Amino acid sequence: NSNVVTMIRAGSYPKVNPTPTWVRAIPFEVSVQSGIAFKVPVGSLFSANFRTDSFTSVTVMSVRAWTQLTPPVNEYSFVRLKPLFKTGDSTEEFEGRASNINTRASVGYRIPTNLRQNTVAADNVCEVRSNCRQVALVISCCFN
Amino acid sequence: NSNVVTMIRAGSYPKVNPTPTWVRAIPFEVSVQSGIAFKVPVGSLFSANFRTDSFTSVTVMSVRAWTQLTPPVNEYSFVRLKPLFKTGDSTEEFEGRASNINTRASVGYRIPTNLRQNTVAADNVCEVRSNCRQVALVISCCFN
Amino acid sequence: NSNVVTMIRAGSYPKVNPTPTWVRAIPFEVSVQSGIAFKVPVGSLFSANFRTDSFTSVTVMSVRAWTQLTPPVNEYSFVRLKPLFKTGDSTEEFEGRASNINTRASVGYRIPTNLRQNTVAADNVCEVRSNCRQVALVISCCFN
Amino acid sequence: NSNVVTMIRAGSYPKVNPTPTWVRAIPFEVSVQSGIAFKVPVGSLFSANFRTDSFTSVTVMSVRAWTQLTPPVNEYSFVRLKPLFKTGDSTEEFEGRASNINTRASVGYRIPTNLRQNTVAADNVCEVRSNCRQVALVISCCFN
Amino acid sequence: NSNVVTMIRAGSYPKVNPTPTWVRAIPFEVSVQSGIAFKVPVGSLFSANFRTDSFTSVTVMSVRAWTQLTPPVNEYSFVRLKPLFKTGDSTEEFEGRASNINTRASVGYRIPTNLRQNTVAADNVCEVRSNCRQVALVISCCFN
Amino acid sequence: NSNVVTMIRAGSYPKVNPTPTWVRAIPFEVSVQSGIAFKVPVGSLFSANFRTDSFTSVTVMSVRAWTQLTPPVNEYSFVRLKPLFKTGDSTEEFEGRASNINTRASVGYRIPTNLRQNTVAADNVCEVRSNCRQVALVISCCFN
Amino acid sequence: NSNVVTMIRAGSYPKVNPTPTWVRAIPFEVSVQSGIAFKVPVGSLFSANFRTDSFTSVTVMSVRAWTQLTPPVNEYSFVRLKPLFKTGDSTEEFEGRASNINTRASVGYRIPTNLRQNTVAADNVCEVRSNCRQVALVISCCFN
RNA sequence: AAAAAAAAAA
RNA sequence: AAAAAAAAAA
RNA sequence: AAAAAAAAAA
RNA sequence: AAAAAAAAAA
RNA sequence: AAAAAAAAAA
RNA sequence: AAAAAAAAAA
RNA sequence: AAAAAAAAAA
RNA sequence: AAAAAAAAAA
RNA sequence: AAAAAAAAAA
RNA sequence: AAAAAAAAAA
RNA sequence: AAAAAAAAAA
RNA sequence: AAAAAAAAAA
RNA sequence: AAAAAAAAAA
RNA sequence: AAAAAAAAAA
Ligand SMILES: [Mg+2]
Ligand SMILES: [Mg+2]
Repeated sequence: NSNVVTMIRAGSYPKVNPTPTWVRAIPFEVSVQSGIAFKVPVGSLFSANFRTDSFTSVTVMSVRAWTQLTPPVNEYSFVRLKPLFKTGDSTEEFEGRASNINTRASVGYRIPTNLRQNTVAADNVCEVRSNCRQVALVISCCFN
Repeated sequence: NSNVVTMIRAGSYPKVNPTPTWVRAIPFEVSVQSGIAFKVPVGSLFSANFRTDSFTSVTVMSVRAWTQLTPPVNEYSFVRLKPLFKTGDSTEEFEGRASNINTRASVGYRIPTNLRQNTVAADNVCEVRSNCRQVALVISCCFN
Repeated sequence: NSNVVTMIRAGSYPKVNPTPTWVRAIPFEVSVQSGIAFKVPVGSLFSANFRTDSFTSVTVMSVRAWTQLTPPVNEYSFVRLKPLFKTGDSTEEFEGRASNINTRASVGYRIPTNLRQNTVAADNVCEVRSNCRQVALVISCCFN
Repeated sequence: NSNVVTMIRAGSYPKVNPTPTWVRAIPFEVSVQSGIAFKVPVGSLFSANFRTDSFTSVTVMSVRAWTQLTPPVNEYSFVRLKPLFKTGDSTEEFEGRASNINTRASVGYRIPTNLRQNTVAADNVCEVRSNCRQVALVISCCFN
Repeated sequence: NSNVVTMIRAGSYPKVNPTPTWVRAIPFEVSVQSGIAFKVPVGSLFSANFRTDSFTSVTVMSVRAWTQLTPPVNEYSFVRLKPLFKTGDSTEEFEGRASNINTRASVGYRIPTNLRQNTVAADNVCEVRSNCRQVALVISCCFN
Repeated sequence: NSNVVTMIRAGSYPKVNPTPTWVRAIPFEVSVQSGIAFKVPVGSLFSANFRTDSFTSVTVMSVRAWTQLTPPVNEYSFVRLKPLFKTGDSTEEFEGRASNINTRASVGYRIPTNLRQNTVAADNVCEVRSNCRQVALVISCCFN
Repeated sequence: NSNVVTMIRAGSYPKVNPTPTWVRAIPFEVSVQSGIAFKVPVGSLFSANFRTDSFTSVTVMSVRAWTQLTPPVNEYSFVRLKPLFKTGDSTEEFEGRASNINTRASVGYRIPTNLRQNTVAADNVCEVRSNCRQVALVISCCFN
């Protein structure tokens, strides 16, 4: 290969964009209480911690969740996800349960193309329920 | 295609990274005086304006430059680029000139693999000379 | 096969080198405190314990890390690695988490060719964060 | 073939560079004392005697060395090279010896792509040891 | 690829040359007056500005010229080149004209093998005529 | 190729070994008196000078020897090797002689698989005889 | 190839001609007034400036014309050609116009074989009309 | 893709 | 169409 | 690549 | 039939 | 196109 | 085996 | 790769 | 090009 | 025969 | 017919 | 990849 | 191996 | 099965 | 015969 700087025969000034889109998998945790659904805000996704504080919208493609602390004594971990949408909330309760008490429960869902519109900080993604006091989510999305 | 949300049969918690790398083409302008070289600082590349303020290092791959204002009366535009490196500056003066007085001059250079190390804000990329008072650069790079 | 000593018809004196290079995977442990990053010194790699005390430089190729003690009560193990470089530090935080509370978390990263320069004892390799009080690293490197 | 001047149908003004790079094999000699290593300075490569006084940086690719005067009485010539690098010196001692007392000893080494960064006059290339009072080097390098 | 220094099994001392030849495209400008031919001296090619001040001879292969300033009001740029040779000057007047008043005129000629002998500083390359006050030349040549 | 750090999806903790074996060609010299056999100790192979002071055992595979100083006036160099073994010494006297007085003599022998057991510092490898006052050995061996 | 003079085994005296024909493209300019056709004389083609002053006849094959100075304010350039012939003039008015105000207009016409007879200095080639005050012609022709 | 100069390689 | 970064997939 | 003009060649 | 110069062409 | 003499070459 | 110089040949 | 001398083998 | 040791990989 | 750099080319 | 040791060979 | 229920399609 | 985002390329 | 380092080989 | 959703399967 070349071991020195070489000239590029540049042409006309190109189309440019200083502030592009970004396809991402974002990991974060939420605290959950027993018997109570937690609504996960979209605003969690915009943070210097993810390099995404310059965005104000996001298109969510899929949501996966894992229990993140141990379950109560005698119990296996479970997590349930209910999709929320601005045009009308769902009533599905997708659920995963652990089969070893020492292991995480997990589940996810995919958002179909027809429901991939933008959401902003004040919108919610899903409701989470669990017997564990924290849940770890990884959300696949398109910042724009 | 699917018109409804569907379940994903998630497995174990994956490897994650909240703060990934990003391959980018960054456009910005510098002011240049007649007969005087301008050293372009790497710090120009870290800005909320580019969504890159969370990074502190960058690996530069190539540099292209265009004149960005009109040249002096009677003259065609020119731009020259001299590569700078922390391990030893170059003395190449890659140059482009316009062939129509109403058109931009342009030139660029590629940095070979052996010289693609990180640079930080206090480092310089290149020296620019021109007969035009501003130069527009587009720098291809890897933020990390 | 031959069962006795046999003659070799040696020729001219060959090129020799009493002190060659060595490609290695080196295992060692570091102690980590909660909430605090630990900077792993390159100096840890030069030791009679690894037969490497005669080297003064090393080129690191990849870094893998495991948690080495159990996590706090109710938690799963995690480990994070942030690459460090003399020419500019990274801000990636590569992370692994366990999915069974009794199991190690692990993660690693590879160093690309353009960043494989020598490091010496006073340099650092990476920052480690964990909720476990010890982390076991295995570093693939070329002593020279 | 053509025996007269002929027209060239020139187009637009091309990209140009008055001060290009140059790939070279540079021959020079150093004086060496018995039992003492000599550090070879990079500055030796920049000289009007090689047409290279306009350069301030160089990328070294390989180093070859020969003994250049006769050895001490009763001895065969030897030469040893230890590579030096700004990011961390090596401890290899690549060695050639003569097999006829009237013949030069020689040896060399190649620098891998990952270590081919620029050096400047104040940097050193390698350490040389020999039982002969002069060593002849040929250095393959890229002036830039 | 190799990431460390490796040995080269050098043989006999090679043929060497500290002061090699160099094939180059040299860009420079000359000032031209209206109605008057400017003889371009070969001495313009030997300069620290081109890294060629150590040469005293050169073999010219081809000459290209562009107008470098705007033409007089109402006119299109033109440039003419007449080849000069120590053994007998030519009377060809190779000519380019612009077809857009804002654009450079250009033309060139090639010297055939039978006329490619050395020239020294006091020799002349060609005569230039133009309606523009500066002409930019690019000369392809073999310094020796 | 990749120009940035990338994640490695590490699994379970691997099998490791901080203190591996090493296959080597070790060069060293012994001083020899006329008419007198010199017994070469295995202990010569364990030294910081070869990076092998952390080993206590070695399996020798082959032995090569060259005369290292000039022979007596009027003579050609010779070297003889007699293999020695803890289970029973040999009486072979493998011998090389020079055919030019200015040139080294050389010879070697290979140890068959059935005799490749470990040796320690107090063991001897071979006896050397020569008309030259130093002999250079290169021993191919497996440190363990 | 041969590097010395060699013999030619010449035969009988050949047919010869001291004054041959010559196929040429001749460039010259004419001044034109607004609203008035200029008749281009064939005599313009016979000149020491073209090396053609020894001819008294020419066979014209084709005529091309370009405007040679800028057009009036607000206008695009145009040029029209009307072919003239000793046996009877044409009334074709072949016309080109510029599509950029800064650019030359051009047009040309070809003379068919049946009309390619000789012309002399007193004959006319074509009529030119333009809104520009000079027109540049290039005439392809056979001097005889 | 082919050619010249410098460098390197089997 | 191939290469690299992030993403997702069989 | 083909054609005209001048040269040269087998 | 191939080369070189000047022209012209797809 | 082959042979001899001088040169050069892979 | 190919090329240049000189010779000779079909 | 093949031949001789000593040994072993299917 | 094949075999050993260490490293890495699908 | 392939790779780098400087030049030239279809 | 293949292998080890010693010698010789292309 | 095949099968059952609901929906749709050529 | 295929698809999407940013990058670079023939 | 492929690559790097050290070793050995035809 | 192919596509979506719920179930079952190798
Ligand atoms: Mg000799
Ligand atoms: Mg225009």
